[PDB]
Amino acid sequence: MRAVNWNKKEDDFSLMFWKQNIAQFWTEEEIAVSSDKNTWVQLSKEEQIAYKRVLGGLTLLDTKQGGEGMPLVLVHLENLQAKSVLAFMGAMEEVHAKSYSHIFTTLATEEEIDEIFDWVDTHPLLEKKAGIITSYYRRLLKPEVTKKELYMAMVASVFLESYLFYSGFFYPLYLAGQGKLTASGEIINLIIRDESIHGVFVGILAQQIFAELSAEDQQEVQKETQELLMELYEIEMAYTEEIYTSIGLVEDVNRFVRYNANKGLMNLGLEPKFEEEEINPIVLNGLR
Amino acid sequence: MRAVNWNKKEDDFSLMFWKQNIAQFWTEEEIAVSSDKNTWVQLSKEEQIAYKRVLGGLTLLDTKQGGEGMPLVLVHLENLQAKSVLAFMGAMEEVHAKSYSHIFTTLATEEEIDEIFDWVDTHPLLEKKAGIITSYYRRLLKPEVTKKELYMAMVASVFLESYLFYSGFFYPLYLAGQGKLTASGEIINLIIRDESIHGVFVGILAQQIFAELSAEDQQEVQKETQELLMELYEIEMAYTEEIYTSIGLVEDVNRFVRYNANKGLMNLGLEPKFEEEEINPIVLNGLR
Ligand SMILES: [Mn+2]
Ligand SMILES: [Mn+2]
Ligand SMILES: [Mn+2]
Ligand SMILES: [Mn+2]
Repeated sequence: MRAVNWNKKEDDFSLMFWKQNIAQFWTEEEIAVSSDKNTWVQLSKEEQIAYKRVLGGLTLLDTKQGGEGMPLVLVHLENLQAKSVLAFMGAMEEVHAKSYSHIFTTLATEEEIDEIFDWVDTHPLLEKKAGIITSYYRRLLKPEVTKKELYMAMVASVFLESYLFYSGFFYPLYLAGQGKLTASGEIINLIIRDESIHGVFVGILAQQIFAELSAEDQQEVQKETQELLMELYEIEMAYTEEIYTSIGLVEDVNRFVRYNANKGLMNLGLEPKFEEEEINPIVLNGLR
Repeated sequence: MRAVNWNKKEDDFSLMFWKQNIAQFWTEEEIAVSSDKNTWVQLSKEEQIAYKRVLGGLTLLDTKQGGEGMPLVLVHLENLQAKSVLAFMGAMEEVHAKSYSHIFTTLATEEEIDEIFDWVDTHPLLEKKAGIITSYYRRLLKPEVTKKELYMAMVASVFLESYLFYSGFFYPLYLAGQGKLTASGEIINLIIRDESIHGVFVGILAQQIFAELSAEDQQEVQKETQELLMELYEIEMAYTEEIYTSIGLVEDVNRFVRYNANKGLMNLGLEPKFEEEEINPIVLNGLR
């Protein structure tokens, strides 16, 4: 049985991603968020509700990526160096999820927080979205998987990392780009710095597997990938309508969703599917 | 679908273990090992071979714990806070495995390193030991597992964390207790600090699951646990004879193995099975 041997490279990229994920290591204790209270209380009721709801959705996605997506993809990898990288990435999803609780503790009462997490658990669109992604992961709960199954789990992972988070990341970035909730915005920026490299790395692994598939299997997973992209898009457009209509930001968020969907596709080596548009300028300042 | 909510405790210990595992975070870049070369050359060929072989064995066990044990146990936990802790522990197993490679790079040529990893992969006792442990993990590759199956995977994990490593940890500690390879000894001590809390934590989870089982299932897994302990003990005694006869340390290592087997049992809430003996005094000096 093989032990991981970093003296003999299994690929040309796992070491650099290992080092970069460690270099980016952080935990929530590093960013105090209490100073956000001064701008939090200046938001309207509708703005506060949107913020809490999107954070709840982000927590759900990170919960599933750390507890299902990364573990079940990594257990089926043959490349032990890449497995190492995915194990660290999965731990960082748990760090991310805990950081959202850290933000909640400053912005809400214990009762309000438990109300948000009940809203998340019972939400039909979040349940549908997370069920679509995790179905690909749970297909891997068997000893022998096909490369089509592993590839599509990696596609689902890239779409979560590079695309599904961004209807939620929009609002902390949009507020931070205006000087509102800037400490929470700093945390979200650390999270995005991690998810960006997560999506790139899993997309590399996916492209490697894709190249080993037969032409027939390649055609099949290309179809599944484009169908999954649009299945998720329909759900995302319903979600943005629900979250952002009250605060007048639906079309801005939809533009941002499409921009990031194109990035997810590019991480998989695929052509963009949505017309190119420039990021919202305030969001861009919030990333600055 | 539920998101992890740290504002509502799911148990009375996962937060403290989360905080402790983060507090203990380290990576190999923090300990330069090159200064060990001066004492490395003072060792004999036989001593160097034993050191490289036991490090190879440790690397194999960490490879399997990070790549199979922690992921497959955590995927089947219902407690999302405990799941978070296990994901971080799994990542640290990959840090540990990489740190052994860092030591190898100082102590051996590239050809010598690849020879050690081939010796690991073909070794019959390491194959048998790792196969026994990972068989329990691989039973979890299905959509739903029984509590008996989960419990026995946790037992296997505690036996790996608290017992199987120690026939290997012995020799770095013994040499460090004599002032030899002290930088590598510092690394091994960081690893041990982590494995100690890994074994305690998984042992708590195991005791919880055990208490949930029917009486018939309890009787079954009690017997299987004691059988497993002694199946592994027989293999460990063969392994220590093989590794340590050349350098005259077999009975010392066997005493240390029994001491740590008792610790694994205690981490599972079980009575010790081996006679009490005090830790070898040289090893004890290597631990401080
Ligand atoms: Mn994340
Ligand atoms: Mn991620
Ligand atoms: Mn370890
Ligand atoms: Mn461990």
